[PDB]
Amino acid sequence: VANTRIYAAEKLAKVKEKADSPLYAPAVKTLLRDADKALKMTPPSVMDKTMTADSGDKHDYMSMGPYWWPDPSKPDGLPYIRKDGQRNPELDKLDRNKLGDMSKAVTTLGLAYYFSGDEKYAQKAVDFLNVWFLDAKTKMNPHLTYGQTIPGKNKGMGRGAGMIDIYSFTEMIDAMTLMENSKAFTPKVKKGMKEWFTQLVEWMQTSPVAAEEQRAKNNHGLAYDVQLTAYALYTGNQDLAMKTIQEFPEKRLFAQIEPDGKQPLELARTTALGYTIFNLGHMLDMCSIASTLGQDIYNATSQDGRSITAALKFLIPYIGKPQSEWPYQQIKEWDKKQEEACWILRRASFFDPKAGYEAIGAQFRETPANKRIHLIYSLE
Ligand code: NA
Repeated sequence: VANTRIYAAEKLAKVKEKADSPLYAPAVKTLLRDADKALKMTPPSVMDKTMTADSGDKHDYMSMGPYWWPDPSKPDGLPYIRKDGQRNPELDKLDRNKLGDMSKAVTTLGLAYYFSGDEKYAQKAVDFLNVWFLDAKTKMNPHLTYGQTIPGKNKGMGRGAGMIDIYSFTEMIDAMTLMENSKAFTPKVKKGMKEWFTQLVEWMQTSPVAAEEQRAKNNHGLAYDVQLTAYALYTGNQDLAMKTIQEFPEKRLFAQIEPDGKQPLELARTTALGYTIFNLGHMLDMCSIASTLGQDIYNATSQDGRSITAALKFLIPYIGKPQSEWPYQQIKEWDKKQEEACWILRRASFFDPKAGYEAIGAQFRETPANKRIHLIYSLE
């Protein structure tokens, strides 16, 4: 059983034993196909962008606030203006999509190595990690001072919101763990990766840009805690992880969930169903991490009934009901988010099996048998 924090380690180990069973074989085959596609990809880096942040160092990560667009009423489009839920394709010019491609590839490859034992996949993953994190010529500095810059705003600086850009590192770390016994993922590679994340954690605890994210009242602030906890554990700082976990119900859950389960700061968005689910999934990621340390975040309940269960119970009636009945905005991705909701229910069922959540999810889910999520959130 591997030391995973986001992924349920014992379940995953059983799915691996049963990789060739009829239940898992289609998904394993698709996973190895995805890994074969990743073998073809040239590892990107923060050096690929044409622009450089206002530090003048190309090795600094730079991205753009995704919902910020040129203002047609202004001569040069500046300053940009916000269109909540509408992603400006200009963001592709900077580092965000390269980081995404890298993180997804390493995750795919590490999972492929875990399930198959084929060393080629771990060797490619280590190539991505060298290029992105460790090689002097191409590496990303371990900070997000210039995360989610916005043209014409914030005096060229990034902002706390940029922290969300790296949220997938929570999962990537589990994929690295899963590859540690590969030949390619050496003690030197491991040390380099732990040193990078140690520096990132130092920056997260000191920087004023990171502090902006820590103070955030919505999904950003909840996600900050999850990332801090996961990176603390990866770097051996169990005490910081424990502290962040113990403070999480009062700081995040009871602040952001109303007694009827509503998450008002998410429901006010143009993608209110999407953000309700985004935050619930991050809550469940914290529950998963916390469970590995014997901390029961899932059942944490305030005196007035705020809890993850309340938040789930708000959502459930809308699953399988048409958009007409959802009294908030959801400007895109309705069917996609309905499907995601069904997998929220699978994940919740791990913590509260008697609630009948999987039966509800199974009633409305149309997820093909070969999708990776069947492997990661199995019923083992
Ligand atoms: Na190794």
